[PDB]
This record gives sequence, C-alpha cells and structure tokens, in this order.
Amino acid sequence: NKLTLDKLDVKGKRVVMRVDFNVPMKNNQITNNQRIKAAVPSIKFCLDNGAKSVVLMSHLGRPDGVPMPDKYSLEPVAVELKSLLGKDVLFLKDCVGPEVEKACANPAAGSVILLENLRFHVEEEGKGKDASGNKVKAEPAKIEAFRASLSKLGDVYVNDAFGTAHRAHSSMVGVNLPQKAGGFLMKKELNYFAKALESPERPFLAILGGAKVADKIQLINNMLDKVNEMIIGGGMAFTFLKVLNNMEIGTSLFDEEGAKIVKDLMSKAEKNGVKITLPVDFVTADKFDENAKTGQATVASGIPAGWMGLDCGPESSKKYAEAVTRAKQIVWNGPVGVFEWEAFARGTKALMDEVVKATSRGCITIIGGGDTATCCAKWNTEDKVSHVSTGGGASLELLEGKVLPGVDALSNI
Repeated sequence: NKLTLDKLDVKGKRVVMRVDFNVPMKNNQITNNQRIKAAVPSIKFCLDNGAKSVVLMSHLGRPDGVPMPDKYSLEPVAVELKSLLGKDVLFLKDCVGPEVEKACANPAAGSVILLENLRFHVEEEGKGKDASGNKVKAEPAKIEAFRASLSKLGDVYVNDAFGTAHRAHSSMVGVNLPQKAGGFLMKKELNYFAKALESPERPFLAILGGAKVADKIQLINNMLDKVNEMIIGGGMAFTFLKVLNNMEIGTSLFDEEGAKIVKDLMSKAEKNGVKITLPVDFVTADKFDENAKTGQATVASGIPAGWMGLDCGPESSKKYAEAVTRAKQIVWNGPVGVFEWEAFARGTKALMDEVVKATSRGCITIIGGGDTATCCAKWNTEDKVSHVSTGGGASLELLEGKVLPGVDALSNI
C-alpha cells in the first residue's frame, strides 16, 4: 500500500507537488478552472501543516518538448491559483536548472511556487518533436538529470495529478525523494473508482457514450465483467443498430471494425447477465453542423439517406431513465448526443437530470472526466453528483482494468 498526504509530516519541509493543471485555455486565459480547484485541498493542507514551501509542477497541452512560452505557458494558472488560495504564487519561467533550483532551495516560509510547463523539455515525456517537426527521443543521461533537478526542488514529494496518472513521465514517476505520497485528489479519485470496480453498490450501471466503437472495446469488455446494466449511447450506437437491427443509418457514423465485434459484445452481455440499453429513436441532422436542418427517426423508420443521427430521442431518454432509476451505482462516461449544440443536447441534458435525481436518493454517481465533466460545468451540476472526475483519460485506463504508473511509483507504506 501507498503513502498518502494525510500521513505525511510536512512541517518545515519543502513539498514538490505534481499537479494536473492542464486546464482548457482560450486566447491565453483559462476557460475551466476545475483542475486547479481540485488540487487546493492538498496545497492548503501542506500550508496549514507548516510546510516551508509548496512547489507545483504540471504540463499544459502538448508542446512536445520545445519551449513554447507564447502558446502554452502556465503563467495564467499561477494568477488563478493565487485567487483561489488567497495567497501569492510565484511563477518561475522554467522547471529545472540552476536558477530554479536556487529559487526553490530555501524559500520564505509558506511560499507557493509554480514552475513553467514541464513539457517544454523533451525529458519529461521522454520523446517529442524538434523545432523543425522531427520526431525525437530524449537521451538517457539527460532524462536522469531532468529528474534529479526536479527532485531537488523539494524535501518530500506529493503527486496529486490524478489527471496525468496514466503517464509514466519524469515528473510523475521519476522523482527521487525518500517520501513520495499521494495527494488528497489522487486518493479521492482512486477510491471512488476502486470501489466502483471492486465493490460497487448494485445494480451497477455504466453509461458509455461516444463516437466510435473500436476504441471502446477494452472498456466495454472490462465493464461487461463488472456491471449489471449498460447503456450504449451516442454515435457509437449506430454500429450496434446497423448490425443488430439492420437499421438504415444514413450518414451516421459507422465503425467498420467495431461492426465485426458487436455480436460478440452482445453475446457476452447476455452470458454475464448484463442488460443492454441502446437508443430506439433519434434527432437527425442534414449535416454535421450546429445549424443543420433537423428531423426525427426511430430504429424502425431508419434515418433517411443523407441524414445523420446526432442525439437520442425522447423514447430513448425514457428507456435510459428506467436504467438510471434501477441503479445504486453509476459510472457515466460519454454524452449521448452532440451536447455542445442546442439542437442535439436534449438527450444528454435529460440524462443529466436523471443522474442528479438519482444522487439525491442515494445513488453513487461517478462522472468521468472529459466531455461528461464538461456537461457538469455547463449545466451547473458539479455539486449534485457524487464525484466529477478530473481525469478522463486516467479514469478510462482504470475502467479498462489497467494500472496507473503515477500511482504505482508512490512510496509503499
């Protein structure tokens, strides 16, 4: 088992903390601060408990190992963190090197420091692209030196970067300090998912939605071994329906590879006892546009040639709601329509309504990061579900039954 922050003594200690501050940005400003807010409990605990410093490190975006200060700087995050903490945050223009080590060597007590984007250095990922666009690999001596440098910035290490936990990057697995502790966010996220996977309240419903089938196959198979019911929604559903029901789907997404295995998936579900709920009706569009002409369809009518399905219809929302009603635990990963466009948002919104009502009556409702978490912000329901994950990719890994290097790298207890 793993060391965690609650058991760590930080008094008079410099804490180097990996966080996931890889927040959505637009035009040099933050569009969603949840990832930042999510780390505050760990940071506050360190400060409250006497830490000399807290040195925060993260990536932002995918600069691919070249400094891109004008495009992918973490400077705005520092400003936002200050607002959230109500305490000053010193932003450094790099993450390693002699000046950074000196700045972090013995700061004034209580100092909060945010380093520049780790991914400005190829050593963080271990690979990248040069300024010319060439793929490159980092060199071993250089990668060790990068890790050594980060390790100097603190006396103890905390990893609260749940969002990044799937990445075996230098900041994430390569810090060499005597104590390497999981932070409060890391703990909370893992604990929600482990329980869902291992010991769920039942019935356990998974709601999976998305465009493709092919890239959810490990997810669906693993989940089919854990759940009692599954809703398969969004664009991916058309593959199941074309295969299963001989449905005419028009220009709707169709996954040729996935089509090959739909029956195998259904057969597994039937063997395991899992009830599969697919959509039975749709909102149609003449093209993939917010302002497309719209229509309605059912599995039986088909979708007319040249049209595409972009949301489920009211009959599907009904059927989805029945499954939600039965559930004692829910994991929801994926919207069931093109939620960012009004004409195609009704299915997702209705489903959100149901999940919120479920929570109120004791359902454990866990919302996967990414698009599903985005819907929670959009519709202001972040506090009306049990858990809104900060980590869409990381949580998909957990849902697929895979290990997280970021976790595994922590100190054993």
